[PDB]
Amino acid sequence: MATQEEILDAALVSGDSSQLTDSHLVALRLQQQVERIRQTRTQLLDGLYQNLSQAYDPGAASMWVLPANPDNTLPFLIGDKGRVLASLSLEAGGRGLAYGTNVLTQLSGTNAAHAPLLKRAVQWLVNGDPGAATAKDFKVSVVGVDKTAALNGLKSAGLQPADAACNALTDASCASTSKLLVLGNGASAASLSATVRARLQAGLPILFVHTNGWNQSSTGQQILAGLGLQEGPYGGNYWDKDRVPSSRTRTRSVELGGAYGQDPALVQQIVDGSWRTDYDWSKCTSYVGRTTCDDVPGLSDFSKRVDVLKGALDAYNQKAQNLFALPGTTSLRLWLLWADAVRQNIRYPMDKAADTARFQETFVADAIVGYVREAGAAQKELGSYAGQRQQSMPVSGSEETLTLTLPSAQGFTAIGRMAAPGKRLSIRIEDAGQASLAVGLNTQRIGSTRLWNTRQYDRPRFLKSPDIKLQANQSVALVSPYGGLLQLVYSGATPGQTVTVKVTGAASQPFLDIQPGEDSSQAIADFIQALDADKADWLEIRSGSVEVHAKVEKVRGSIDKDYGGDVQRFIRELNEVFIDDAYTLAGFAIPNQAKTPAIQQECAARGWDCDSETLHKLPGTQHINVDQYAQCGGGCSGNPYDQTWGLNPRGWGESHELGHNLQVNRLKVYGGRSGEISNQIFPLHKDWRVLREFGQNLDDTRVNYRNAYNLIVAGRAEADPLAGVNKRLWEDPGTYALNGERMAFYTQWVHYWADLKNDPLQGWDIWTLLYLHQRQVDKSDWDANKAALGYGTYAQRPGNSGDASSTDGNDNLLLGLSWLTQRDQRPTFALWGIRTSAAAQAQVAAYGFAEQPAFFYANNRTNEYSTVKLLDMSQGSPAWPFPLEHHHHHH
Ligand SMILES: [Zn+2]
Repeated sequence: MATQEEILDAALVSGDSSQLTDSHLVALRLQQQVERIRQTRTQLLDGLYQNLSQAYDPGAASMWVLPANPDNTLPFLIGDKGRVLASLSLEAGGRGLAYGTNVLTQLSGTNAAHAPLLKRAVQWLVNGDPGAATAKDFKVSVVGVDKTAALNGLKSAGLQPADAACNALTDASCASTSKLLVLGNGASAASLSATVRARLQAGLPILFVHTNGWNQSSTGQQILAGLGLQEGPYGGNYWDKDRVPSSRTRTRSVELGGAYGQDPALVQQIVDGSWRTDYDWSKCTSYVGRTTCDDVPGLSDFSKRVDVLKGALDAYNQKAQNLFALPGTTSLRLWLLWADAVRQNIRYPMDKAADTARFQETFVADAIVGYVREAGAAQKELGSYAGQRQQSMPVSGSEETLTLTLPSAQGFTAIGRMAAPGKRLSIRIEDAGQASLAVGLNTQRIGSTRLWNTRQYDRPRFLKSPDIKLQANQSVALVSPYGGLLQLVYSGATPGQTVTVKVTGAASQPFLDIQPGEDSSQAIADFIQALDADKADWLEIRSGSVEVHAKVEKVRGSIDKDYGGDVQRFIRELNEVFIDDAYTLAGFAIPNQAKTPAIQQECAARGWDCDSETLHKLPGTQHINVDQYAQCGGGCSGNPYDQTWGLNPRGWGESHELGHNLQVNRLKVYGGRSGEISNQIFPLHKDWRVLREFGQNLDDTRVNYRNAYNLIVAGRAEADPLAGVNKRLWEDPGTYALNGERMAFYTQWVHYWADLKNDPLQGWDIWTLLYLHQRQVDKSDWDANKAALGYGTYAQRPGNSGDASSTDGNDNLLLGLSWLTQRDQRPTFALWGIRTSAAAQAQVAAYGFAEQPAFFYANNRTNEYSTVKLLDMSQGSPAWPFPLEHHHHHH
């Protein structure tokens, strides 16, 4: 029925791009509109400038003042370095001008040359025409900046203003009689932004001067917002000292101001299809399978122009502003609808050489997504991100209420619902306390769109939305073209607080929400049933301080591969063998889980606090993304950390990487030298557990006892035996240097503790105890607790350096280990080439323990401790006591 022309016109009002498919049509309209704006700008600027001097130097002590909506705001003065030093506003049908410094008191000094242009700008403010004289004694209200100095400035520019002698900012009758309001940052008013806007809308011209030099100003920001302008970033003009030179021409300033925050060349390119056919892709590089193209000539400049558009639209997304409910946003509306229209046409996969036109146009459209609206369109093809299930997910007509717990002060947490593609969702938050909140969609890192890899432009570049700010008790309506996992983004929260999320129009992905310390068997059954229905492409799991955001087919693949399709057993292992294993090893205070009897008892014997939230609360969330692609490689560090293989509760990588989140500097030998070592206790512990509890032998050659021994025996023969071992074991700075040999130091203490306790099952408690000890060392009141912690001799809390040249880690390890074992461990530290400070050595001497003579635990397997052998290193070095497993040695 309706033509595309008709669909476009209605879409411009409503934001409803559902039926809009002709991108070329929208693009012609955008071209006309961008040309309207350039014509309107250039006539205004040309009228302002004429052949007057363009010289304007605001100095280092000044601020940049930027436009926002390109249809109604624009630069006035752009320096040679491209910084906007003053801007013009026609917002709300008004007239305003804003400068980054108080130019009015410089019109007889540094900026005498600017005075004639300033007079034309005032004529434009007062009369709407830069060549129309002001009346003699025209009434000017000056508020928030020195009145006499401002009025004298205007006089020295050849104007004849008279003091209005009333306040046109705060008094609406004064406004109606006044010809101009001049504002500075000393102003007082109720609802300053709205008040400025009201005056502007009513037809009072406004001239703002920034009065705080290179300092930012909240009052300044609020005035600018009322004008529809933007305070520049921190530091102002302090570094660049940008200025407009005397040599600047009318033509050039008209061109720069007409072009600012506009891209007619891009719009033409779109309209004509003139996408670049000859990028030199040979200049792309690849790194562990990911191709990037930063050095392809021309490409960065193009990508940065597309970033401008993305940044301009995302500024509205972030503040929860609906462009279609804001008057005079036509250019931006047209960009948004153009990109929605492209999205009806996208087809995957694309390749950077084979499909230059579709690839480049998509590259642009993907950058332009308006989330805050009452209606919109789904992208037709979701490629490697999702498919028909995501597209068809049902949504709730009624409002659902969700209670979320924030585990730390800052981060994000899964809400447990999705936006469905093209479907309006409404959301709000209540009972936030002092937490600052936003909503976001999806968790993908941008490297997981592999668009520069051959034929892998197969999903949107920006699956994760901007963070959309929320206010207590105010609803926001969203439509996403992709659908997505809703996240609650938070800062300034109180660990353990809750937030109430009310949402209407959301879909319900399979979501497993383990309730801390409560029975979960119903939640699991409900999750399994949701998976069985197979109505989603994405699922989430929240289990303790871990949240998993996962493509269903990837998780299904892991369950099918390693669990024979048994979703229950997979979940149990994920919760227990993976997650709980790690958090319990690190000794955190886990709801409704007591410490084991041996840990309980040792904590009482040491008289320690091993249970308070104050000291041992669970840390903030570690997120895991499971997807077809990762930020880097086939999996990548971070938070979230990314992986593409699935999700393996028994995996080495999963626990190694979780282990990074749980590292602490005071348990690292030589700082960064243990940056890939001290986290290894997590996967090692898990493998020890897996071999015992399941009979499966994983990664059984990780701990290189044999070569650690070789290096120790060779090193200790040197004149300085500690330095000799240090050189051989800890000196190499390579990321995974001597990884297996350094790990063997960490396990020494496990075998020692098992022997000391006379219980082969207790060995790993030493690491849980050191963790407990360290968090007290880190946060307990020093004078009151140092004796219990074995730090009696220290006037102050030790340092927390992670540097390889620091002894902070070595020292605390030496003290914790000596104190817990109740033996002086200096001789085994020396054996391993590990130096400690004089302070720490004195503390160990203070304990008055018997030395533990140097010792070394040797094994020819990592996971099976029953064969470990204890070597006395105190008088010499015995021969390595093992053959190699399943090996034929030389006769
Ligand atoms: Zn690592």
